[PDB]
Amino acid sequence: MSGLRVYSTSVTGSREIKSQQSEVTRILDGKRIQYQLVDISQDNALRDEMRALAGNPKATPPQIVNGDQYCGDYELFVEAVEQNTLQEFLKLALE
Repeated sequence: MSGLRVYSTSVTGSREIKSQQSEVTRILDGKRIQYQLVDISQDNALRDEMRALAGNPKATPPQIVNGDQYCGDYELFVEAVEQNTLQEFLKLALE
C-alpha cells in the first residue's frame, strides 16, 4: 500500500510560497489526481513534524511524501515533469 501526501500551507505565510504551492497543485489538479494535502499550516505540530521526518529544517511547505518517508520536494517534482521525468519520481517505471 503506497500513498501520497503532499505538504502545503493553507494560511500561507510568505508571498512567493503561494506561487510554488499553486504550481504544484496546478499540475496535479490538471492531471485529475485524487491525492491528499498534508498542510502544516493547520497545526504547528505538522511544522515540527515535517521538518523532523524530512531531516532538514530548511525545506518548505511543498514536499512530496509517500506514506511516511521523504519522497521529494518542489524542485524535484517540478524538475521532473519538465523533462517528462515526473514518472521516474511518480511511477518510477512500474511497467
